[PDB]
Amino acid sequence: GSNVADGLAWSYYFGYLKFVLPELEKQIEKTSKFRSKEKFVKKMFILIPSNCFWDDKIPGSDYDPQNRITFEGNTEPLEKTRGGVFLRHYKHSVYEIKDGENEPWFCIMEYATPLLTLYDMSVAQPGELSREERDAQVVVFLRKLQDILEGDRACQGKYELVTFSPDRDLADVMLRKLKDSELEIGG
Amino acid sequence: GSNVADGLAWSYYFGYLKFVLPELEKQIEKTSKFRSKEKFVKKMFILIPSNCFWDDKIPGSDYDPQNRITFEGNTEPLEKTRGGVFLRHYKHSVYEIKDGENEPWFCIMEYATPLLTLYDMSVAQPGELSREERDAQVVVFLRKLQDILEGDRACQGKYELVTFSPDRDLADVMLRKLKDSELEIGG
Ligand SMILES: Nc1nc2c(ncn2[C@@H]2O[C@@H]3COP(=O)(O)O[C@H]4[C@@H](O)[C@H](n5cnc6c(N)ncnc65)O[C@@H]4COP(=O)(O)O[C@H]3[C@H]2O)c(=O)[nH]1
Repeated sequence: GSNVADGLAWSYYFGYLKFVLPELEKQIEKTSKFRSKEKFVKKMFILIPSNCFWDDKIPGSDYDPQNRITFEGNTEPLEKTRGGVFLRHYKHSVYEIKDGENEPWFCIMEYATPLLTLYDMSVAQPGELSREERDAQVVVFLRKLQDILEGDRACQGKYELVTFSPDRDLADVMLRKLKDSELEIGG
Repeated sequence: GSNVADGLAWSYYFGYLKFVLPELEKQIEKTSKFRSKEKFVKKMFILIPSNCFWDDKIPGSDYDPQNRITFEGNTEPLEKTRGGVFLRHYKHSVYEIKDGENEPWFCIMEYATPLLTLYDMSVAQPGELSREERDAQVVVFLRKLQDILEGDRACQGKYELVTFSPDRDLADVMLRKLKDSELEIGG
């Protein structure tokens, strides 16, 4: 078949999210600065740009036109062993998002790395994956990943999928989502 | 769909094989011992056990009942940047395979790591992937990976796919494949 996104969503889960999402809050809390910080939503915000593409660095990128996103630091790495072929250490980037004159938020943001395969495929093998087929596979990927994560009780409340057009301001998008998150002061 | 193997094969290529296979021989040649060694076939032997499962360490495992396989060392790591979400260093394991009283072979062997996802899926989500459906997906994975690698001229002659039942002796299998490889003395 040509439905690559199904396999991409399942391996993204079993090769990564299944074991980092339940532990993310605990990993974050290993750092005193992160324990001390309020307005630090502890969910992984998984970024899904509709064009499967991004600038390697989020702060100041085309998705951050107002330069309101700042890299703060990394979480304490988690150790995980599977198959012994190659070793795996997992860590995440914490960002600060300005909220006007108020206290800025901290959050975890990461592009959905399987989108790289959709992008690479559309550029190197256009006969296998047209631009339009890639657009559709992003949606398949999104809906399958949703089904997978919603079926795992250990992942509940630990992530948020963020879909956006490359024309949108990620700082504005994230700010709205952070304000809408369940986390309250002292939570 | 439920055809996860297609996506597994494509991301295995774009996320890994596409850039390690063309460079493998050159990476190997960075180590004097490996330059000096004869009977060192430079292809990556990609191991595809039909049950999608393996002991983390190949030497002395259930696939090596005669203990003829020995870990020799790792290749010099390759640097590759993609997406900036997480950093990537790639290296491979070199093994010695005994050939009776003759000079033993050196080779590169690696289990096909996407099989871990097929296995994990069959165990954690049997309703999604039955044992019998998993068996079939291994074959789909194999044939799709074959199509992908054979379509890339830069990968030609750089790999060999090795399929086998868990009852077979991997040392015996590898020995025949090494002898059948194109490499000649001084090559
Ligand atoms: N033997 C070997 N196999 C590798 C290596 N790197 C990747 N692979 C294999 O290709 C598959 C796709 O790699 P990807 O990096 O493009 O997608 C990755 C990546 O999109 C995501 N992921 C894994 N670790 C991540 C991380 N630390 N950060 C962000 N995303 C991550 O999970 C996906 C699937 O991981 P995986 O281990 O199950 O499958 C790999 C794996 O089977 C490697 O270095 N050695």
